[PDB]
Amino acid sequence: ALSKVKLNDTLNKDQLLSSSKYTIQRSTGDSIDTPNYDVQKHINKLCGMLLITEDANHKFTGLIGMLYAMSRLGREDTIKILRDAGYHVKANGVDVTTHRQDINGKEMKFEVLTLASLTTEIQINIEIESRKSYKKMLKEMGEVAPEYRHDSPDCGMIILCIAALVITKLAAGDRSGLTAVIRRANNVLKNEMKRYKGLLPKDIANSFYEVFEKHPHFIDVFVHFGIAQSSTRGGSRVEGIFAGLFMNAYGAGQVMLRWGVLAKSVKNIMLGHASVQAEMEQVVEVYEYAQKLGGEAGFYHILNNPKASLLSLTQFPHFSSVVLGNAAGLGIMGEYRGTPRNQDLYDAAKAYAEQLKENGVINYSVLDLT
Amino acid sequence: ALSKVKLNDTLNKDQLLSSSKYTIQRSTGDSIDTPNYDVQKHINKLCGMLLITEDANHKFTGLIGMLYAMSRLGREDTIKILRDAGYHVKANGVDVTTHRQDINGKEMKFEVLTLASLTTEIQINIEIESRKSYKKMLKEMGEVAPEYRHDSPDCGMIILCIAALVITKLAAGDRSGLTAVIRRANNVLKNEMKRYKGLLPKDIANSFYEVFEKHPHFIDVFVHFGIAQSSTRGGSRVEGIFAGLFMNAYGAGQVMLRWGVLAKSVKNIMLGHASVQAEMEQVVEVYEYAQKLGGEAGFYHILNNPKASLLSLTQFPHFSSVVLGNAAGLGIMGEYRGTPRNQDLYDAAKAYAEQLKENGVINYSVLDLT
RNA sequence: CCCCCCCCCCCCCCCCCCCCCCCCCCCCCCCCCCCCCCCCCCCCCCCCCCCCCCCCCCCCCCCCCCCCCCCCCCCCCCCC
Repeated sequence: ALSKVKLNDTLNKDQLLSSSKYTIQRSTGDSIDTPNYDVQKHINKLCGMLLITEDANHKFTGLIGMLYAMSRLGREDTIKILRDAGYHVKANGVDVTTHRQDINGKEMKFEVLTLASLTTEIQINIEIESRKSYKKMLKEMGEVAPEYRHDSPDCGMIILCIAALVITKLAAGDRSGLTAVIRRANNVLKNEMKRYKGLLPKDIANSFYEVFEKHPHFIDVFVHFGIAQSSTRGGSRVEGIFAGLFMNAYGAGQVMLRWGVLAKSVKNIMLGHASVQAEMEQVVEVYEYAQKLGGEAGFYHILNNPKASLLSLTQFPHFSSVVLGNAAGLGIMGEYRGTPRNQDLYDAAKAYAEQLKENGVINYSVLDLT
Repeated sequence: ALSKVKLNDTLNKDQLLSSSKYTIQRSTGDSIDTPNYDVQKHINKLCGMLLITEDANHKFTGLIGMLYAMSRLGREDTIKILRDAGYHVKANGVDVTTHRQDINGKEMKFEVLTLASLTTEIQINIEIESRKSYKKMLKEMGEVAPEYRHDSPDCGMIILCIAALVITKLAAGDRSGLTAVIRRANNVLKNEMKRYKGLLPKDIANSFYEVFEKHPHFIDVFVHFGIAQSSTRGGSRVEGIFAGLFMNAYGAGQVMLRWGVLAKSVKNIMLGHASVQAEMEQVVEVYEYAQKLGGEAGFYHILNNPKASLLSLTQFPHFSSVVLGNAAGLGIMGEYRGTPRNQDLYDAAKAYAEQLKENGVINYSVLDLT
């Protein structure tokens, strides 16, 4: 029969990669700091010091942010997530030791984490510069409140909030979203910026952009931290910020998949076009594949997953054009750097999409009027 | 087919968070006091001492309130709810020891709980100041009745009654409801304020506001206590008041969800508007998601649950406007700090909603008249 | 290379208390068993017999095209 001549390449390609006999393990490096729950409270203090510091140096805040995320996970878990990702990890412990150094003649004590990635010499400078800003703050308002100080439990998550904004715009993969990351960090997190002088969206976002670029394994650590953080029963409003901002990243690097359902929902006439209908057999395979993966496919582009290319609709020129045209006519895209392969289908879809959104008459058949 | 091009993001996002391989555990601190049933009666006495004290210092009453709630749960259960919430707990026992101290020269005995969070030095001062108010009360009325004294079993729940009022207005998350908490504590719980001089709604509410802010894990303990308290077969009228005041918190931080059903019930014409109907596919998903969760979604904003953002209708500008307008026209909102994204839909919905509530004619078809 | 060790607190015990006590042999009857009839077997009958190797042709496969991605967006706020 002619019904039998078929070949499910999409399912077979997945079967090949899923049943690999051998494994590659990428060079994570010489060592990774794996802090446990006992240090979490010290890192939150370190995160607070950077936040209270006016015009703070956020060169290490991307790294310090990851240390807080790993301390929340705990040494056992964060090692487990690195090994499950596919990395040989040389686990370095993290705890508190008292360092004595004579700054400006007078001998001073400092509680420092003995980290491999972060030197004890730069850790004291974060505390030194924070004490300067603290006494300046204390001189201005007399008594500093619990909100404005570094001891607040939000401090650690406040730094991870803009980390979730950075992870939201990692799909582009060229620090192009930085403008949107800062923009949202002013619309969102506005109360937090009032109570902390050193909440600099541009400076902190670039730090997280740097640490995710330099260390691709830490983006896997943050994503699985964010999912673990979002799996909790309840916390604070700042943790509610992080959870909401983190879930905005879900479905990044695959907007054409969502806009394709929109074109189907609004019933754009150019979907029924002949050349678009020729592709419909294969576009359903990727949508069914997206339905198969489920929640797993959300961070397939944020984490540069090999199977992220399978979710692409760009391989279908005609369907992509009408979907990208529908988005243009409804006026939801811009400045989206996706170009339609078929320009005629794009313009026709844009024209009909503009006609769909016109005027606004009341539909009385929807209501249960007697 | 074009019916297959779909993607249930709401269900897949839940599937991602529900199937997390790893877990985060937040720094609960150095230690938590986990009192058992044997101390419950001592804390009730301590709660009574604060209530009989005229112009009492309710600095520790928020913490003392949590200790009574945890004593009612019992060491085994309160440890279980902290671990299920996602917290590493260092359980400190709570029981009675006799402390001898010479106040004003004369050596005096005091039954004190050896708590970590509460010092033995401040515990005796609660008893000392209560004895002053007790003898002043005894001098005025001669013989103090069972209602006015600290030994009454209601004392512990009376302090937790305004804790339920604080939890009712935690959705705002900025002590803005304090005015309403004091207001309702005067309308309801009025008989209790007559029999206790130290029932200060403003002072006690601020104490619970402080302890929930400083310790986010205790708000999880109180919510699960209130549900466990509400699951009882029956009790006193004060316990009945607490159960009623606690269930008023159910559905906090999601009033737009309830007002949306009201607009559908009253049949506001602006629901059938074109731009509102475009959102109807996605607004049903969140209502069906709210129906899926059931009783679990009640305290999703009180407990700052990551999945609380999923219940938001604010993401839909047009539907939110007509729903917020319907509430304005019926005259049920105010001073609600929610602003409509679409002003024209809000005004049109408000206008029709005002026309719905006019006059009042008798409908004789409703009755079974022969 | 570096480096004594040690250091507190503390007899134990203490009360109350014999046990036992009654009633009661057992058994007793009836009753050998068996008994008859009866060897078994007997016939007929080797089996087999023919025909027949199998195989034989034709034929590498393959060859094109193609990263992906890029937008926007915390939530909440009343009353009871």
